[PDB]
Amino acid sequence: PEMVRGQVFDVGPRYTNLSYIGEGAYGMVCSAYDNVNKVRVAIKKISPFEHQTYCQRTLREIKILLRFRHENIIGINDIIRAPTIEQMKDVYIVQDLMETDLYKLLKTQHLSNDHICYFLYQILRGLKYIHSANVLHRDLKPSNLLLNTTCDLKICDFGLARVADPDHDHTGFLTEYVATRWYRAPEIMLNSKGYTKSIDIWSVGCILAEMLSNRPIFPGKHYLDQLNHILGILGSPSQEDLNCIINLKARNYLLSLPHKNKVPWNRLFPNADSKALDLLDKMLTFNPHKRIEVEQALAHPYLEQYYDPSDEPIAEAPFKEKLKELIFEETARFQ
Ligand SMILES: COc1cc([C@@H](CO)NC(=O)[C@@H](C)N2Cc3ccc(-c4nc(NC5CCOCC5)ncc4Cl)cc3C2=O)ccn1
Repeated sequence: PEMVRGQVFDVGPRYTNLSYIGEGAYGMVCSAYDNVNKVRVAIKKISPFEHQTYCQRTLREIKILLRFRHENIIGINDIIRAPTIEQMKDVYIVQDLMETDLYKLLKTQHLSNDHICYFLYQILRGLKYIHSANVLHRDLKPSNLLLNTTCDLKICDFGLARVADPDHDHTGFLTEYVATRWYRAPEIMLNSKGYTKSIDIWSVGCILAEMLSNRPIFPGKHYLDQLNHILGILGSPSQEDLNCIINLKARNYLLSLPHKNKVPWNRLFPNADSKALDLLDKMLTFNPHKRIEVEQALAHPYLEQYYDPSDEPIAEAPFKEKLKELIFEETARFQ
């Protein structure tokens, strides 16, 4: 086989000339020369079968990315998977190679307002399509927003995505979650299972604020410190906001805090475009029924240079040893 850093990367002879890019809980990621398309690609080695939550993420992502086709959503070009079942300890998922992501971008580069308007356009354009397929990303953050050299943007990682279930969204107070903390909407910590499209809109709003200043807007250090941060900017909720929270533990927690006033966006963001902040206001709305939707955000005057509904496509149709077999069965179309 081929090798990277004391690690097998057995991607056949179709992919040669590996360069390590990175690593994490998922596994390891290289660039590799594709000898049939004659372009370097990203390949990531997912070794998920040690625990069932990772096998869920690998099946969810594979199923979604093979069904989705959209310019602002990363796809799957190949899956390299050992030709028999027992020989399958890893899945190698092959995708277009991108230069950077927005996480690394924000840590080193000031963005101009025209780059912020454009990245926001492309995130919502892709989200419009995700939501039109009745799916929720449920983990939008800068590191899941990939970029090539000309600033075209693609959303990645669909392993935490779910089908929307607005009718079964309600739950108790401080009930645990799995979207990333700085981008978790307040209702998650209070009374939401995160099964409505509005959860994504909150995270896009957080990413927008972060592009305006290069700093995370709500930089919590733990689960309940996150809501302190959100209320520190948004203020105490209104009586109407409170009364939509029927759950008494979450209602009485909020009643229990001292009054906090709304920090005006233009003092928090003095160099920001005013249309940008009006949109940010509407994406970081405390009440998720009041929160702006994706088709509405796209039609926001901030994005009027790009807004074209007819060029903003929707989906053709909306949505353990057996996970290990279903991952096997789903990835056979590449042999
Ligand atoms: C976390 O436990 C998991 C997770 C998964 C699965 C499904 O949920 N999740 C992933 O695999 C996520 C976390 N990842 C990791 C990754 C790494 C690189 C690239 C990539 N990177 C680039 N380019 C770089 C950009 C920065 O700057 C250097 C170049 N280009 C193209 C691509 Cl696909 C994409 C991904 C991606 O989607 C499955 C099982 N258990």
